[PDB]
Amino acid sequence: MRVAFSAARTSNLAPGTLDQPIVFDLLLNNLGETFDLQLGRFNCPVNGTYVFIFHMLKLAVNVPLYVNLMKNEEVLVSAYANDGAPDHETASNHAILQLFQGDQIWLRLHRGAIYGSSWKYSTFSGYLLYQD
Amino acid sequence: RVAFSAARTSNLAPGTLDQPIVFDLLLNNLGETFDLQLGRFNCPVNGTYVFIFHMLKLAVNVPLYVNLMKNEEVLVSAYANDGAPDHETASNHAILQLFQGDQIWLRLHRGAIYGSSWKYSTFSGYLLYQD
Amino acid sequence: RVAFSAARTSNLAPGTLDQPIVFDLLLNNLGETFDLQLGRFNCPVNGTYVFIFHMLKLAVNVPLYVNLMKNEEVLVSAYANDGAPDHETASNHAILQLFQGDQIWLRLHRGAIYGSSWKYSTFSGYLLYQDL
Ligand SMILES: [Ca+2]
Ligand SMILES: [Ca+2]
Repeated sequence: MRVAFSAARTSNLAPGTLDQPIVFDLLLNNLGETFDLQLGRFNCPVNGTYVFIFHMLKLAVNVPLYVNLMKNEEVLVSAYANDGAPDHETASNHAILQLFQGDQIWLRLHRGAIYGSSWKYSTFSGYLLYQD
Repeated sequence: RVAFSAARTSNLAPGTLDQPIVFDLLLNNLGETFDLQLGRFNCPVNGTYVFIFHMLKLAVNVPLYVNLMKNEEVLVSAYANDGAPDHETASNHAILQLFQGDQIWLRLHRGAIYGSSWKYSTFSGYLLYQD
Repeated sequence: RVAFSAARTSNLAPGTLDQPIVFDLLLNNLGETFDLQLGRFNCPVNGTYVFIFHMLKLAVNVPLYVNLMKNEEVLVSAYANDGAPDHETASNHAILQLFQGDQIWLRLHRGAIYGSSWKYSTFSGYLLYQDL
């Protein structure tokens, strides 16, 4: 197939509660129309091997940033960022995994808050490497 | 078939804002689309492309700001700073539909970049899907 | 078709400099390249390969230095340090032409790597273009 998305935050995301989905407000790309910006979720259209990458810039405040890459309800990989000045800092990670159709991939803001601007520091992408 | 991977092996500390990040070592250039002296990727065919970069800043108390550029537009950005002062890494990625002739490059908005033979500061891109 | 994704779920604080980063779980191993106990990717066919890694350091004031190695050579490197001390992330990537039999692996030059069930410390690679 052909599946690829790239989303960014152009405004701050500061959730009321812990463990909320990171939703996005700008698509850089949505080849295959698999990503929903308003839920921040990737909906796997076909069984195959997929790559995901994300970079999240934290607010310059004295709260650490914890981000999980989620597969449905499971933690796949996580990222951490914190600076005590306080300064902005970047939580990043990646994953390559076999998915089944209907699987949902998303970013969970476990703790902290994420910076957004037109310069788009905070990003989330994925694509299909191998079908099957 | 398109893929490049470039590295900085000596420091880049321009003095002024908004300079192009030029590279002095190619780890890869399948398709010969990257100009080292220019630090520019020249899109050879319409398609979906992936880019990734990691920039290590100098151990100085001036923040590092880097933009991934599409032609003259800022696409995604990265920030890094530590007040100790210590080295720190500005990184991001993007997946984009490009048209032939489009140019992708890194802009050093502010700050300075560390370069050595161990190659901390890198920039790569490749063709995901043709058309 | 080749792709692997590995993570560390327990800490790695070797003792000696320049030790191989070994992993304890594969998130994927399409093509059954890469062995867990050595932490090495065994190139199965001539071609172009992409590698990416994220290493979270222990919160100690010893800097983390990581090398991506091709056989016995340093390809690209990552650095992370925070003087608080706080956890921090060493990350990099590379795209390179390989020959079959070439070995790709991560070297812990200095420092220590954090591992937990949340998987902050990861290493993946996949085949971009096979050489026919
Ligand atoms: Ca950092
Ligand atoms: Ca810091």
